[PDB]
Amino acid sequence: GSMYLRITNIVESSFFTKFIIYLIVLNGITMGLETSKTFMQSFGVYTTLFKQIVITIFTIEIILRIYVHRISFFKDPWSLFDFFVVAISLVPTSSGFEILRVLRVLRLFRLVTAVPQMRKIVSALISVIPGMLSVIALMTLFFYIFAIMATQLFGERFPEWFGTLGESFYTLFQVMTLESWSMGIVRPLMEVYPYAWVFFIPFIFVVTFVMINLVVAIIVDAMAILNQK
Amino acid sequence: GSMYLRITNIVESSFFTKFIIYLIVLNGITMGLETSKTFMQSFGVYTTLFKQIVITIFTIEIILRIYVHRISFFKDPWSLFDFFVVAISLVPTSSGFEILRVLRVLRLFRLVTAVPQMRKIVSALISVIPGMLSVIALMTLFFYIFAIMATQLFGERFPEWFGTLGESFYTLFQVMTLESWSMGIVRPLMEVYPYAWVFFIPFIFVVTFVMINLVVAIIVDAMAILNQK
Amino acid sequence: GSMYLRITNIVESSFFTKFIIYLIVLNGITMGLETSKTFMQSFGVYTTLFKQIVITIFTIEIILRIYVHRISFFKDPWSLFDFFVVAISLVPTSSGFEILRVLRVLRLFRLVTAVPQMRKIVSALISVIPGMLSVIALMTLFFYIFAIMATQLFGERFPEWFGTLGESFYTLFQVMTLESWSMGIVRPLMEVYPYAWVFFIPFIFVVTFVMINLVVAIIVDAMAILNQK
Amino acid sequence: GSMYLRITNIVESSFFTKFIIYLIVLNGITMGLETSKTFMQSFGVYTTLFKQIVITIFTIEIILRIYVHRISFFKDPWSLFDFFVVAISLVPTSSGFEILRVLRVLRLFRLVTAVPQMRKIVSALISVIPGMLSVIALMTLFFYIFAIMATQLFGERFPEWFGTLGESFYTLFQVMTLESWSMGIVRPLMEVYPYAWVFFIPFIFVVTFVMINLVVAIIVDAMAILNQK
Ligand SMILES: CCCCCCCCCCCCO[C@@H]1O[C@H](CO)[C@@H](O[C@H]2O[C@H](CO)[C@@H](O)[C@H](O)[C@H]2O)[C@H](O)[C@H]1O
Ligand SMILES: CCCCCCCCCCCCO[C@@H]1O[C@H](CO)[C@@H](O[C@H]2O[C@H](CO)[C@@H](O)[C@H](O)[C@H]2O)[C@H](O)[C@H]1O
Ligand SMILES: CCCCCCCCCCCCO[C@@H]1O[C@H](CO)[C@@H](O[C@H]2O[C@H](CO)[C@@H](O)[C@H](O)[C@H]2O)[C@H](O)[C@H]1O
Ligand SMILES: CCCCCCCCCCCCO[C@@H]1O[C@H](CO)[C@@H](O[C@H]2O[C@H](CO)[C@@H](O)[C@H](O)[C@H]2O)[C@H](O)[C@H]1O
Ligand SMILES: [Ca+2]
Repeated sequence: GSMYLRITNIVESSFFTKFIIYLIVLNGITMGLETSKTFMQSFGVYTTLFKQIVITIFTIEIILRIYVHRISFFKDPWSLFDFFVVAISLVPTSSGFEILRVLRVLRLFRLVTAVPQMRKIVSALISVIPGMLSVIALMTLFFYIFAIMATQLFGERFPEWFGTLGESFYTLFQVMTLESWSMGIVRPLMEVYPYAWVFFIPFIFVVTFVMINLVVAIIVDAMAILNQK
Repeated sequence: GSMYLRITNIVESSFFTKFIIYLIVLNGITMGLETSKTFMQSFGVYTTLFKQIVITIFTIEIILRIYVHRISFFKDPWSLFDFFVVAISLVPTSSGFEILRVLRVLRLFRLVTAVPQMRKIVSALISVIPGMLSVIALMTLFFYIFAIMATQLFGERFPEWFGTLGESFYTLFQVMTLESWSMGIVRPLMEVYPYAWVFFIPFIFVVTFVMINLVVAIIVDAMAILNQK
Repeated sequence: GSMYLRITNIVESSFFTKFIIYLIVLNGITMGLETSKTFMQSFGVYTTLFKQIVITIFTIEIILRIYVHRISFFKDPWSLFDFFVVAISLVPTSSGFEILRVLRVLRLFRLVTAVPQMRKIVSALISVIPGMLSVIALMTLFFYIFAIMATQLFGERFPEWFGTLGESFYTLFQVMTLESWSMGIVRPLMEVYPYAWVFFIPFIFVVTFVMINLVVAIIVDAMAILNQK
Repeated sequence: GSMYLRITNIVESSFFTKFIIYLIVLNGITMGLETSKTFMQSFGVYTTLFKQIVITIFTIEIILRIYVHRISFFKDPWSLFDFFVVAISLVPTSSGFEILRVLRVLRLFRLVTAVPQMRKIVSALISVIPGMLSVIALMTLFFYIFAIMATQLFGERFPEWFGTLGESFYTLFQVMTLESWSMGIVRPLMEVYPYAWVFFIPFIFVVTFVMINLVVAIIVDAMAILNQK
């Protein structure tokens, strides 16, 4: 169309995409100030008014660029994200949870979508994630199995830490991060169950070894790429 | 045999091995629910009945596939494991410790045996372990030597941490993981023995250095393999 | 000039640059003793007298070598540093903050400027920093976004940790370092907000993954250099 | 000599060196039991008698093999070690400190000297240490500079942590290991000095970055060796 091409050379234009990047950064400062109580008592109104100005601007633009690109728009990871955070954003406050108001703050991630240098590095990081899946598999299972013995051994006498399969899952996640694993968990346990270290000193070893391998794994696969290039 | 070949094309068949993978996952959910007290009051019976249905199914199948494969079955790492967790499983409750009931939960690791993609990655992880043996050697010795001085210096005045060669071994294992090493151990010690940091700041250095090397070691040996391939 | 060349073969001479390296090390021992209260009661005077002897010596030499090298001197990173720590040093005590007196202690970093082997390794370390910028970018943004939800969710009931966008930034920096993240932060939170782990167990994962990549990233880029050499 | 060659084919013989490896392991078990109080009340005598049997055996053998090898013996790292732990060992108890009795326990490291596979890996680990010297240099200096400001800023109001240049050095060593750096140090400080995070959040960054580089450094230098081989 003699206009469909005038609409595309608008949307696909630099100024338009660079414009909503200046409207991203102007909004991220606003979210920053809006947490201030002092700022909110004075400049609260402008702000909440400013916040409606943008959301129609984006719904304008999410409408424009979904028209420009029709059904291709919907098989794009970045675009779908922009659709699903604007959508999230459009449903208003005091309806349902208000946790959605705090989730609205995800729309800042658009700056990663809109900025190419940023979508590059995010594609790097995600490019890594298929290779580690089998380890994440094995690993999840391993946690599962130990959550179950740990509950079965300790949940009745240590209910804050092991009375639930999830309570155990969590504590175990923490012990893996080595976070007060001894003085705060294993050591308190050996006051009652004195051979508790048999369960944890092995558990630490396996998940640390598995981690070390997971990482050497990334570093070797990052290397097949260099020699191949 | 005109049947030994009908028994092999059963056992070695996809549906049969994929069948006991669906009987693995159905059992792992059951172990999950069985930790719940609510679930156990209602659906306890079905469950404990379900648990006997499987164990005869596996002892059926561990019998079948030990017949199909005779004495080869017994020099296979995965198969031996399946024999030794089913065996563990067959001895019943309220005999000996009941810690064996919690050890029964190891039979979930069959999912790593039955799933090829999973036995692949487990063979990777174990493939690594010969190379690090000399470091694990040196390392064990080093811990040993320090357990002995640490007991000899601190066990009489700090018996929860150093009165035993093992008590020391453990605390030292913990200090290596940097887990409250200072605010919870070395610092409390310098209230009595003020030059205790002479023992620990060196000890941290050596075991951290040895670890860093152990890891660079894995990463270099993972590299001889790439250029060789 | 028949003297400009006699001034250059002084400044650019070994003995002159090696001289102010012996005047660096003599001064760093002095700063060391000067923290002692005993030393300061006796040898305080000599010392504070000694400290004025050097600062005129350096302002002598910073004047000489800025003359020898005119405006080239001012586009050199090491030289500019030497200018800006001597300058810092020249403004005296009891004027403004006295935090500048503690900042005077930065002039020890001249030993890294004056010693080539040392400016080599510092140029290595800084040589690394362009490549990680996009990750430091993404990363800063990510922290920002979570500071804002974390304040919005927890600052009213946990003001020491989340009542400020910065208070949150800090706590979050700490949680990233895994430092009492559970027993000291997330666990205290679940006494009031029981699904707080939904915010933190994801947050730990993302920033740990991003870190692992940041590091594998350094190691791969250090490798393009070897094959290229 | 018609005997100097009979003395060398003794010392240099397998059985002789393998003999004192069985006398090493028999002694290391003895040190292990000797920490037990029960064992020492019964079998104490045998033991302390056993301990004199070996020390003359080694002084026999350290005499033999210093004769076999004359002055070459004294420029060998492993041999010198064996001389200097036996020497340490020969001076008896209740003279000077008794800390030397606990230092006698170092003679177990002979097992690393006597076992080739073990002296191999120890030579690997030490082979690494020249390359990191410039970083250990820079690093020591950096710690030094911060010890001095940290004392100058905090030692008067926090004397257990910063009243000494060494007290500071230690605390700083601990903060580097991230060990309760926040909840136990920086956080307690901001109750008095509220912009203390300006000193520590930078300090953590620099020493973590320097560490990451130190390690990528080992991994790259371990790689020049592979392509060169
Ligand atoms: C952008 C999308 C991101 C999707 C994220 C995908 C999840 C990836 C899982 C990686 C994170 C696992 O979570 C984290 O793993 C590290 C591995 O460094 C482990 O952490 C522990 O062991 C490793 C051993 O290698 C050490 O490096 C680390 O210092 C220690 O704390 C813990 O298990 C946990 O802190
Ligand atoms: C599937 C079978 C598995 C068999 C397991 C074989 C055991 C292998 C030993 C490796 C585990 C040693 O146990 C663990 O080692 C790590 C090394 O990362 C050390 O951990 C500490 O030092 C290292 C330095 O490299 C850091 O990476 C780590 O963050 C820190 O906590 C501790 O010593 C201990 O937490
Ligand atoms: C000389 C000038 C220096 C300029 C400094 C530039 C800043 C560079 C940023 C690197 C430092 C980031 O700060 C530090 O990052 C490490 C990454 O190891 C993270 O630390 C955590 O995760 C990583 C996972 O890789 C683990 O290695 C580490 O043991 C764990 O504590 C934390 O986020 C923080 O402790
Ligand atoms: C056999 C002789 C041995 C001689 C020993 C020579 C000393 C070598 C110095 C290396 C040890 C430095 O001491 C240790 O360094 C590690 C680096 O992993 C740092 O540790 C911290 O930062 C690093 C970042 O890389 C992380 O890997 C680590 O999990 C974290 O705790 C600390 O600074 C200290 O725990
Ligand atoms: Ca900790």
